Amino acid sequence: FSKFVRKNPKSDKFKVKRFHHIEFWCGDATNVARRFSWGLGMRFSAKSDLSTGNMVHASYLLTSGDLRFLFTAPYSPSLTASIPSFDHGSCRSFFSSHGLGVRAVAIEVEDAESAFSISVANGAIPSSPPIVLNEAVTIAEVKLYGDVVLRYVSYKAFLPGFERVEDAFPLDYGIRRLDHAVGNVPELGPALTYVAGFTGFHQFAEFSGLNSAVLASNDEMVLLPINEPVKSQIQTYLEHNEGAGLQHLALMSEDIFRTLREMRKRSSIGGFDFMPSPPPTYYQNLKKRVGDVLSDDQIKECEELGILVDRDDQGTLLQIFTKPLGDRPTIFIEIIQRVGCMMQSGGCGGFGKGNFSELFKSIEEY
Amino acid sequence: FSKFVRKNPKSDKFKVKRFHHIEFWCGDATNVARRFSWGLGMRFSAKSDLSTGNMVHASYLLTSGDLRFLFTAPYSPSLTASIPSFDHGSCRSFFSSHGLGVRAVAIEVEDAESAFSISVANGAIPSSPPIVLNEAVTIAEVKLYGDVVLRYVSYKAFLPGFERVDASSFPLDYGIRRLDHAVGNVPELGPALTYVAGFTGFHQFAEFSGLNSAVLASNDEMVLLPINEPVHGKSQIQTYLEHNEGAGLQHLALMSEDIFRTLREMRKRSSIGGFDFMPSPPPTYYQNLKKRVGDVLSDDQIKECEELGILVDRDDQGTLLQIFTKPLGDRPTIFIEIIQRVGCMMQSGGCGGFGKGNFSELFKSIEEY
Ligand SMILES: CS(=O)(=O)c1ccc(C(O)=C2C(=O)CCCC2=O)c([N+](=O)[O-])c1
Ligand SMILES: CS(=O)(=O)c1ccc(C(O)=C2C(=O)CCCC2=O)c([N+](=O)[O-])c1
Ligand SMILES: [Co+2]
Ligand SMILES: [Co+2]
Repeated sequence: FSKFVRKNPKSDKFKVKRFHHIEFWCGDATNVARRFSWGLGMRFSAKSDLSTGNMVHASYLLTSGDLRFLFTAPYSPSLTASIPSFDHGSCRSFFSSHGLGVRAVAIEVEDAESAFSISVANGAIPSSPPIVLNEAVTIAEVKLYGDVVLRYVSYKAFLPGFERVEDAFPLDYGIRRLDHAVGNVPELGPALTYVAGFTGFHQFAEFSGLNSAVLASNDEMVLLPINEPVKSQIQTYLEHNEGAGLQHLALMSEDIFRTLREMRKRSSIGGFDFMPSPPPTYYQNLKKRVGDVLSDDQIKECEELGILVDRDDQGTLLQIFTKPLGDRPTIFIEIIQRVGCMMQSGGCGGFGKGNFSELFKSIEEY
Repeated sequence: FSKFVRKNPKSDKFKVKRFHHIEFWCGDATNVARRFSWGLGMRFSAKSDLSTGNMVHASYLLTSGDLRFLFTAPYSPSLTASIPSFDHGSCRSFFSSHGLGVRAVAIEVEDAESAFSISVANGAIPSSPPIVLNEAVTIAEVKLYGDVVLRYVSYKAFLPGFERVDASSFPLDYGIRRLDHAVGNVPELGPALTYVAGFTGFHQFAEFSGLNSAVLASNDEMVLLPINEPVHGKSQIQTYLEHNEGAGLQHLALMSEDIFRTLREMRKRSSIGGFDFMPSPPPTYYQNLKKRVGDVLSDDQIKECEELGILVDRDDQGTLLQIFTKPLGDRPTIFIEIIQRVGCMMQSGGCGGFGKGNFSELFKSIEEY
């Protein structure tokens, strides 16, 4: 009776691959990284600070699976830098106006020199030219939205100037990669026009107080949703963050029950807090909608963990959200596990849009 | 046939009680407060942030016994505040230029209204005049060294504005009970002691590498404030001074009712968010312990020091267990000291000293072969 048809022109203007890393910018990178390390279960595995010769910034790298979080903070200008786009004047201005937040959204491409030239010839505002690192890595950044940039990394074979680390049954709760990354802007329209203009990402098709549109690369493994405000928590983000900027990171986990039992045990001891949980009638209503996909016990396991379930035409998406990460109510994190389109299709299950109404309906029915 | 003689003129110019709290100025206090809380074993007790109506700064207060560690970072000017000494321009420049560190070292007093008037009269530079909060508490701040301020907290009989924190069954506790002392790094010791002692009346508490130290003390000798200058000809005092961009607080000793229970808990967490300690002394260091502190510790308590990297020193009055963490933030500046003092029971302040005999004991032990 029902059918949902999707288009994919594959209009990528240059060839991209995968999410590479995210770069948090902060004031003291050691504590943000040691916090996030115990909350998310990410192994400290590369660094570039004083003990490595870097007298410009302290950059630490947390890895879990392929997911790579880089934490960067400036030292005193009175004092070698491995990241060629770093600057005290821009980093101090970033953190003053926005607080703890994502500075770069980084994606592996075939060639960063071309990826940047084609971008800038297609409307992209440049933020950092192509710089070859030790004849091994190329790095370039164009403005994405607000003071967030889209960062192109390319190889010929973490980064030059980084040392390795391995010592900590090390930290691993099941997080395996970055699924999608989300910004908020004032006016979605011009933002979609800009971004899709210089990348050729096609709009992804989905099944209160925001309007959402999702860009995807040719393989739809580089997903970028964007939200505009229609009270509206999108509007609250823009005020506290002082402009456009990134809203959440969704982390793909190989077992969302493993990940969640770990991250809820640590909420009150340095880890991360979560949204208050749906009413029990939300989970009583699961069997009627996804009981062909989740066994009763896994349904039990979602109620026991506050885990949201939605599905669209292809598969089913399990998701739960944290509270804000630092001071301001701005950046939160989303933990997701996608089930269904096994080949795994990018975006299997969508992004959770269905849960707004399905959560309202569960509230009303006791 | 030796005796160490201590004088105590008890020259306090006002009446001071104990250490009250330490305030770290941050950029994002949530991750620092949470890092410290898991790392030291201190409970979340109060807040003053957006959730409670404060829209100028976020402050999260961690306690553990009597130790009170307050964490404050500024919001955006575009947005209620419970600490009348705060400033966005002051907190930005404090964090741009010194990194994460101590802003204020706060002491309880009979009257902060009078502690300030006397201090300013004897040289001390005023930083925040006395301000009564909800007609219940009074707060004032005079410049200590660099951008540290000495802060006076007097009661009529955590603070006004703070919402008390929620429960998690048996919250964190590794044994830390109070702030023993709060050490400073100055370029010149002389002008340091003259200025501080000139306005506090605190007296030189006598002691039994590349630095010179003098310990300043109130009439009960329970508020302790050692001060350090560098000796040139390398010096960690001088290395502090460059990364900190001037004078500032160098370390906090955290008294613990069982240093082993604290170092067992803390060392378990070093690589899962916690704190890291300096490399442990050679094993000859501890073979030497029997003959200098065997009359105070057992054979099993000298083993527990080795299995833990703990250092032992003693005075004419008592013995001093101590261990040191690596620098708590990005910059190589402020660190934390975990100590527990044995003896001087009536417990006195400055039982066992401050560890100054451990420079040569460590160096002596290092000559293994
Ligand atoms: C109302 S809810 O089910 O809790 C809920 C459900 C889904 C999301 C989701 O992350 C967002 C997507 O990434 C991109 C499109 C908009 C959107 O909604 C959120 N959200 O993070 O705002 C909340
Ligand atoms: C030789 S040692 O064991 O490393 C060692 C032993 C004692 C201390 C001690 O806490 C300090 C005192 O409180 C004040 C005097 C200066 C000083 O040295 C430290 N320290 O400055 O970290 C190191
Ligand atoms: Co999402
Ligand atoms: Co000390």
